[PDB]
Amino acid sequence: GAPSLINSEDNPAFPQRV
Repeated sequence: GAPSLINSEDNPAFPQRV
């Protein structure tokens, strides 16, 4: 849910951190 190096939201387009 927040822009990040860590894509722990598993967004398929833009890396987003949970």
